Amino acid sequence: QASVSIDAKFKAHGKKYLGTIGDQYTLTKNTKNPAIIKADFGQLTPENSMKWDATEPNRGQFTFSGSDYLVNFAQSNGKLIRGHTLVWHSQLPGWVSSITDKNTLISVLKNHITTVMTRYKGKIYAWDVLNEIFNEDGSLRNSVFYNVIGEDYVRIAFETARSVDPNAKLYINDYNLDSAGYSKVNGMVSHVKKWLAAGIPIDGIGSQTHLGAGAGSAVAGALNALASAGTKEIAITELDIAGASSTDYVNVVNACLNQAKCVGITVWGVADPDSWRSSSSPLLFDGNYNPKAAYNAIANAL
Ligand SMILES: O[C@@H]1[C@@H](O)[C@H](O[C@@H]2CO[C@@H](O[C@@H]3CO[C@@H](O)[C@H](O)[C@H]3O)[C@H](O)[C@H]2O)OC[C@H]1O
Ligand SMILES: O[C@@H]1[C@@H](O)[C@@H](O)OC[C@H]1O
Repeated sequence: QASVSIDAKFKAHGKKYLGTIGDQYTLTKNTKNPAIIKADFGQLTPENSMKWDATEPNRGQFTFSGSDYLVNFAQSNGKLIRGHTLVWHSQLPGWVSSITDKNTLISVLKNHITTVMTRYKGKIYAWDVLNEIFNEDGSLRNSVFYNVIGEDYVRIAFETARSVDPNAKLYINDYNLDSAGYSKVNGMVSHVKKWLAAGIPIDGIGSQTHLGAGAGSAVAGALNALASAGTKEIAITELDIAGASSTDYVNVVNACLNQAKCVGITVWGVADPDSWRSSSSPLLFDGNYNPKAAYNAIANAL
């Protein structure tokens, strides 16, 4: 744990949280990881326990041991929770992707959203209702949901989520929304404008922000462009930067800090060894679970 909590410092500026991710293994692999999370971050996103493959491995049969643990840990430690993720084409059981009947798929989709959301009803700050539904060019990704149900799945997902748990912020999450002008950013903005105008309950847009070195500076304008979609809020949801330079990190923190709609930042991991992009040492704590320069830089920028 670092003495100065960047979550405390971020919140000091009116932001909701500066969090990270977790699950059983990392929360218990050593003493430092859970200690870091408790002392320096104020929110948690399950790294894998709430995905479709881990919650409903078989049709109508749910497995919540993993998710229960992550939720219980966060609730027990005053950490906000972002559920992740209800509808995605990746980490999706073959039983789902094989459905060819529209109504059957809609029934399955609704039951999955309803069961998963109902279980943690009132404990989730935000839910990534839909994840990565766009092609890089801004067009809708032809996933089973899109192919079988069509664009109406977007409405179905959000409306269902909205009624099941009216207390959670409903988000659409995606990566590569890292620079204003980018095709995917334009596709996200235009589609959401249309969906909001249609009455689809989309409270926020989540920008993953999985960056390469030097891409930090463009994030500010990206956030500015996303803000034009007209959602209640937006957030940096899965932050990591190859090289983990202080400049890149401070640029990203400032990008959110200086944008009114950005409610928070979630770094995709605590320490490098546990990073899904570990070879690039993209996180704020090193292999010894000690703060890196970027962590301190961030604290000093706030
Ligand atoms: O079951 C195993 C998985 O748990 C593990 O891979 C995870 C894949 O997702 C990673 O998180 C995603 C990062 O990419 C973004 O596009 C998504 O929004 C995130 O959900 C997570 O970090 C990995 O651990 O290994 C593969 C399976 O065997
Ligand atoms: O933002 C991540 C990035 O690495 C993308 O290219 O591949 C998976 C994403 O989640």
